[PDB]
Amino acid sequence: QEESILQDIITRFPNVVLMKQTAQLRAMMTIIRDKETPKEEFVFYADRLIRLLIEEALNELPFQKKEVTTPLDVSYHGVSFYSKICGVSIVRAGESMESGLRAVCRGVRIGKILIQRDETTAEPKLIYEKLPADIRERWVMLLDPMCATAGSVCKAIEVLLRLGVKEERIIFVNILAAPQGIERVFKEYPKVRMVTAAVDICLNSRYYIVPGIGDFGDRYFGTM
Amino acid sequence: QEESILQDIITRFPNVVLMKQTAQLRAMMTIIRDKETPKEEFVFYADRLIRLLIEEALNELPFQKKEVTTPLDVSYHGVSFYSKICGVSIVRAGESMESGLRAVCRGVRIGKILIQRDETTAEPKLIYEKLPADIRERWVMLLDPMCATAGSVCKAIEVLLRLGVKEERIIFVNILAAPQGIERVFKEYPKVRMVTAAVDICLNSRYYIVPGIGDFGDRYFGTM
Amino acid sequence: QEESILQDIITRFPNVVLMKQTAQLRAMMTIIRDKETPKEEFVFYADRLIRLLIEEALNELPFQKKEVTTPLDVSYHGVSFYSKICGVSIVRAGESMESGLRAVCRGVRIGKILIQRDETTAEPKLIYEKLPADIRERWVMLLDPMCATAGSVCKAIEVLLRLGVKEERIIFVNILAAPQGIERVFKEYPKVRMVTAAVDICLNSRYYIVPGIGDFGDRYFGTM
Amino acid sequence: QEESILQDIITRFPNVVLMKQTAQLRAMMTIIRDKETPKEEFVFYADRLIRLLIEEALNELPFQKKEVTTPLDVSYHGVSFYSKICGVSIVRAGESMESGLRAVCRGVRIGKILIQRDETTAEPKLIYEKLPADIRERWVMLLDPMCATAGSVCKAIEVLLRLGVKEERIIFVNILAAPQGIERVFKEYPKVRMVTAAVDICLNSRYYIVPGIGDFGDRYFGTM
Ligand SMILES: O=c1cc[nH]c(=O)[nH]1
Ligand SMILES: O=c1cc[nH]c(=O)[nH]1
Ligand SMILES: O=c1cc[nH]c(=O)[nH]1
Ligand SMILES: O=c1cc[nH]c(=O)[nH]1
Repeated sequence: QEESILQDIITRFPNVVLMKQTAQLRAMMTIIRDKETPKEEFVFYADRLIRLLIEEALNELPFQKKEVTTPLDVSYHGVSFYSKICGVSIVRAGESMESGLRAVCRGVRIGKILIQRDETTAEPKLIYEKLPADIRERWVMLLDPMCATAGSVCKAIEVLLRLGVKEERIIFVNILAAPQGIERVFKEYPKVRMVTAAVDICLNSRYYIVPGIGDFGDRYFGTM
Repeated sequence: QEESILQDIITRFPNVVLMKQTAQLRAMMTIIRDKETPKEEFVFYADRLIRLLIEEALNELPFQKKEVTTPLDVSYHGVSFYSKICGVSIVRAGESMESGLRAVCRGVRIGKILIQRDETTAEPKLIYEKLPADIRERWVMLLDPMCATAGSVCKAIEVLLRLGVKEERIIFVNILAAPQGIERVFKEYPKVRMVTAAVDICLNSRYYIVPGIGDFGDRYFGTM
Repeated sequence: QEESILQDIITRFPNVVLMKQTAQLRAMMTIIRDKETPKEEFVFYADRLIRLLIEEALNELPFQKKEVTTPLDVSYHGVSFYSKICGVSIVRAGESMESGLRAVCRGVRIGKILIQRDETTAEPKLIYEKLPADIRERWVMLLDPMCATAGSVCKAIEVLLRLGVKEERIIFVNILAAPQGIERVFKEYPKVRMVTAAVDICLNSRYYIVPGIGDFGDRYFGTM
Repeated sequence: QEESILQDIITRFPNVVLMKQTAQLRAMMTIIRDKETPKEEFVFYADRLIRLLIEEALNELPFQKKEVTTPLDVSYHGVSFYSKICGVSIVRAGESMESGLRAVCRGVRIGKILIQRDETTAEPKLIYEKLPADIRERWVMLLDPMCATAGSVCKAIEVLLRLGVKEERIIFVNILAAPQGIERVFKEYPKVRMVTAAVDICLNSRYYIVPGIGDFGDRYFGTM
């Protein structure tokens, strides 16, 4: 049951960051998981959560000590964040998250990766990709709301790596995850970071997280 | 010069609707076309322009007529749009306009179509598509910022039609066009509606619109 | 009656610009005028309309001509707005419009003016005001969704003029007017410009425009 | 020293909730604090912060327990919120927060109150107010970014109280407070909750918090 879970993975996996389980967060989660929630509502709530999620994830970056001088002509000591970053959406669901990134980071560069599992073989292949030219030089915020089998995010990381990105500079921004998924990611790429809002029980006979949220891209974009 | 072309198209193509050429619109247009514009300014201004464009476009739908009684307790005669719609973006460039549609139309279903020209052969092939199941019964707001040779959009309409959408129900939303694209669209699919913001002079050697904007998707997403 | 009324204003006051009467514009108005409209919807649509209305009025500002060079190394000739502006809202209903204004012109300075119709008489009286320092030198986007008697706005212009604002530099943005309010404004301040989206028939003994919208401020902020 | 002050506030007033001092939060405050920051920049960050702050405050509301069933047919146990709420802004600075509140609570009723400290002396006097009439029955998101002497928020509290709002039903949303201010709020109305994002060191002869931000109202509204 729930509490065990978070305890184990939080314990076993030091690079995942779970968002504070506030009442609001649960409240939001409650609406988005409800199979009865109408489309307009699902996207309103998803977007909100998502913004919180990114603000959370943003803390994962390197920063500057910075001293400022206030209007009172007095000194203040802050921080300044300096890394070159960019967002990389996993098509199609991760796209739903680009909006929020763009909301807090205006004009961020946005890479895209469409990955698909063979209809027969089940193997995940890189179908299409469009990424910044110097991505090898920046911190990447990988976006995909779901991590069931870790099948998809793993292929994505793989390709980013072949492009020259450092494993430690990738920030996997997820909304919901299964333990399996979390383990695989760390198994293959222990140096990445993962921020998430929820970890569920397990995967369905069908490979669907449970109790879960269903097909996210479907409920978000309205193609269900 | 331009007024001619404008005239010619306005005359020869009854289904196109060029938008109001205001000094505001041109001012936006000048910012977005400038090679010197920074990604942030570029996205802000395109976003704004896009909003205006979607507003224009939505006027292309069928609407009822409606009497309402006001707080002053006197009836009022207005209209109501009663059709079932959805937006269909042409990946990737058409994606920048999804935000705008969602902004005026909360929770409108978003279909996606990825068309790509064979790298040897030059032709359009449908690569990926994820659309609404009842699309055959809806009004399609097709999104694609640019219309140079009309290759993409044309392949996009074909697929839509094989699914069952009514040709006269497709509303091709565009920012910038080149006369021949318009021409081609219309030779092949005469019953579609097209709303756009600018019509440019000619295409270039590279099939780039001129004086144009450059590569829209690259400038909007930052994979410059 | 409407047309005849619209045209007459139009022919009668060269300085008033009347928003384009699109079916969408009417759809929007019908929902906001409907007595039966829920508060969340009313704000949604009101905001929707405000954005278009604001975009319209911005066309009344001055501009230079600018030729830029496209990414395709070819010149484009557009224009640019060089102009120090600011919005001034009339508390409290006009505050519902500053959002729209801040949405299109980032960090635009905003002044506020609170006027109160005296209880004995009803002579408008200035309760409070906080405006830019250098306002004498700016174009003013004066904000007030309703213009019944024009008592509030005329008083507002009065003070603006007292501070040094040039009359011809005031752009009065509004959503709904009564012919009677229009006449007073231009009779008193012939040199200002006024952009509206609708003109209604009469005013009541309670000074409510009819068929009208009811109390805007209460409807928008939810204080019925 | 901050810690000290911070922890000491924390240990002393069971009822205040400080926002988690993330590096992000400090980066934001750093920008908005620098005298050197530009108008549009100040507003962008101030707004970004405010939204986080509001999400924080919303967790002070009461919630039910709720169970729904997932699209996969397995139940989930969430927690519904369900109370009549509303925001009340202290003009003019607090109105800078209504947007934030309106962003997450669609069409939330907004009340406004404007208070002036009488020159001569210094007792704030109520200048104007417009509130829901349903208010004695609601939870109130009282908004005011700076809390120096606390003279204003206490006066607002005083009128809300007079109107019949239950003291323990008032959530005071703040950005920067001064201990002295916090102290007066609790000595006068201890049953209230206060959510802030920062606690500075001292108030000065002209009553400005230090290191502080300067005048919030005019920096955000640009009337400085
Ligand atoms: O539960 C899951 C797993 C993968 N993708 C989804 O949308 N849902
Ligand atoms: O000019 C053109 C042609 C195709 N795609 C673009 O973005 N621009
Ligand atoms: O009808 C009217 C007239 C003035 N002000 C309003 O809010 N409504
Ligand atoms: O520092 C201060 C104190 C009060 N009000 C402000 O705007 N700033």
